[PDB]
Amino acid sequence: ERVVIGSKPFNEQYILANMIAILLEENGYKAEVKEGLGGTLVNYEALKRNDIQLYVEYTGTAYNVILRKQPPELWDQQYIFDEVKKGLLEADGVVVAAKLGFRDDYALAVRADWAEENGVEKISDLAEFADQLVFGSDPEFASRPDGLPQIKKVYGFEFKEVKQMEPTLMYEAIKNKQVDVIPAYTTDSRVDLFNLKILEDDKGALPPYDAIIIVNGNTAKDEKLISVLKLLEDRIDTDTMRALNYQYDVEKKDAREIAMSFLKEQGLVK
Repeated sequence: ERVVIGSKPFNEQYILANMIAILLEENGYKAEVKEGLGGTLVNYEALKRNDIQLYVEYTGTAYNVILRKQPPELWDQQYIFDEVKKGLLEADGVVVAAKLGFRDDYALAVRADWAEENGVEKISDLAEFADQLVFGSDPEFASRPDGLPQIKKVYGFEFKEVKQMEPTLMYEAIKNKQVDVIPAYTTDSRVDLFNLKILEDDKGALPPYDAIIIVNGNTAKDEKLISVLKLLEDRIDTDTMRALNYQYDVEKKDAREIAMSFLKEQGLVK
């Protein structure tokens, strides 16, 4: 019957899940979006359970949070993709249906004037100031293996204080000085708007986060359903995701409207 689509609680997740729901519905499936079902592992366990049949995950997240693989020497796009696609399949029967075409990385962002004034443009530079800095995390970055724990492993420091909040509130919080550092999402143009400087990950702590549609094993045997999903393969580059996200967060357009209008524009619907 219905193909239920999971989502983590932020812009592109609501947009992409809705975009997949409209496509599936144009091709004769009933679809339902569970917006903001929970974080990565709540969604992944839902997926395993078949409470949802697919959602949009990221290679680095799959690699580190879901599969708990050990970080390699150097992060390599293709290596992480292949290890994720093999590891999801072999471990849980989960299938990468599609690579959407964009990357949505975690990247440490500070207020741009603050880093102008203090001579800071890499993460290893934050070491001198970390004990003075308030980190405003999204719901996951603080505790997950590739987050603050990885910053401590590689860079050797931790922050004065850590606050946790919904992902979309990070941007306001660092604009309004309630926090001083955030794990910004690189597909969020509020990084440019609010005059933040994403810092260089100079020791290569963080993996690439390439966006993928993942589908549970049983849903993936439906070859039609998979071919509908592949209509989105390499269809949204990073710039396009940023612009679509901009529409949602800044211009406050509805997620579904954004998705439908993208899909009309691409010749995929109507």
